[PDB]
Amino acid sequence: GKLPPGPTPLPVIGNILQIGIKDISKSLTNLSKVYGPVFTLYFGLKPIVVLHGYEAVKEALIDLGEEFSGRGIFPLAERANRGFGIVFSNGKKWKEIRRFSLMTLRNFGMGKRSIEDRVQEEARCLVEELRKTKASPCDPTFILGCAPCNVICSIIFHKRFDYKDQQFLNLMEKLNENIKILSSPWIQICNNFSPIIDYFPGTHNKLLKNVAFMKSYILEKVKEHQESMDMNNPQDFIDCFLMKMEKEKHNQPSEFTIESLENTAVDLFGAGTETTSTTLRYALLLLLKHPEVTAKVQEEIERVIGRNRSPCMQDRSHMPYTDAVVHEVQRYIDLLPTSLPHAVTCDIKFRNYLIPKGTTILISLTSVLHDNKEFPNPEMFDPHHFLDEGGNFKKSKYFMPFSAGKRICVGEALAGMELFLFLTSILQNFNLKSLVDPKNLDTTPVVNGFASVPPFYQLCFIPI
Ligand code: HEM
Ligand SMILES: CCOC(=O)NC(=O)c1ccsc1NC(=O)c1nc2cnccc2s1
Repeated sequence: GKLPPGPTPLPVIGNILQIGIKDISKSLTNLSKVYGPVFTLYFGLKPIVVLHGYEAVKEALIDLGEEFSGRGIFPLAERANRGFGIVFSNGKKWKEIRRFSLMTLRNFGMGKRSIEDRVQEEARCLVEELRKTKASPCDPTFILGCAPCNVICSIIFHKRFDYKDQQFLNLMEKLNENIKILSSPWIQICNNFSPIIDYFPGTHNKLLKNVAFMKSYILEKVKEHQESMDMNNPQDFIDCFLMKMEKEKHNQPSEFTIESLENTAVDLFGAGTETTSTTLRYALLLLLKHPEVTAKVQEEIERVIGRNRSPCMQDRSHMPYTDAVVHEVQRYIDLLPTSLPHAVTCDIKFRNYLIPKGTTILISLTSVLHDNKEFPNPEMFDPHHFLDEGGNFKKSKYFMPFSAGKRICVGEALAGMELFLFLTSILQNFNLKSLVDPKNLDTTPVVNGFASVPPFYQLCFIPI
């Protein structure tokens, strides 16, 4: 090797990296091999305490659940006055709003129409829309995004929309824009480790504008609801919230305000749309990649549900294989590898450490969902991670895709309904045909700053 002469070396070419959440999570696991299950990362003078492995996560989020139930401060969210909902609130405000929302989402105050009724209706509309693709190759991203968005619409203001309604398209457009901004990959430039969009000029303003747009649209619905508010006839989240505001009068200052109603409603759209959509889209990809799994799901659907009626949640206890498949989708894909960041609510002694009030806590959900003792070969998609040796469904304490403790996803039950009812309804009515031969079908996730996101794929929905 004797290359021609030339100038003194220039900067490095083609080695600037877009860091996704799955790469962050891999580094966290690597660091746990050096420092153990509880360690601190410093970003300048800001410490972040990482919890890695089931025993650390359980001891903190569950055994000390109150102390680890804080959210912390996010500056851009504070500019949008977002701390007045569920996701970003803390202390007394969070406790009452999350409790109120939980019970509303378990059919208290929501009228006769159950949450399951609303999901079932959306499931039938979802199947109709898949029919309209006429078995031609289809990128399912849009249709699978509409259905969970429509479920939240029906819960919050008792309205679902045709997938071509402009009002509905406008709302999803802003939600998709915000999700794209907020979940962009990371990058290190000089002594800075930052989201990429922090460099992109219009991003922070577009996020604030879209959030203002969404709150303003919800406010328009709230005013309509105020015209007929009826303590004896609430029928959606807005009605329930307004009834609570009525009962909390004279007890000022209430946590329940129009400002709190708008941020809670925005929270539910942002937390409940793209998580479910992305899990569904990933589910269909895994079902294309694993045709023998799909055949057994469809066999189980035929013998428990048949083809004459819609799936319902009572069917799931009789469909252990399908239940294992849905669980395994969520465990395998590891949708939110580091959940959402917590903070401790007070000074707390934790093992040999003293964690001051307000310290950021980062939870490795990957380290639990992919525990190689609880789930041997955890890198592999295998419904038998949730079946015992007799083929019965096997619940795991390591099933934490909604996190754990006091901040566990408030939509856990609703998301489980949407996953089970939508996937069984699709597979009750359609065979899935991949253009690619399954053996050559790529399932490697794409880089994303917050979530595990599946690659692009198309498929045919072939009616039965
Ligand atoms: C496959 C679907 C879903 C997954 C995997 C999921 C997962 C999660 C996770 C990991 C968190 C963070 C928990 C923590 O901070 O430790 C969370 C929070 C949250 N989720 Fe979900 N979620 C899903 C769907 C939904 C749906 C349908 C709703 C509708 C209500 C929802 C509402 C929320 C809310 C409001 C929070 C904030 C809770 C709080 O800060 O107290 N999610 N979710
Ligand atoms: C977690 C980091 O968030 C941030 O750093 N957000 C911001 O900086 C920000 C600024 C304006 S709006 C907004 N975030 C949201 O509205 C979210 N809603 C939900 C609902 N479920 C899950 C996640 C979100 S983030």
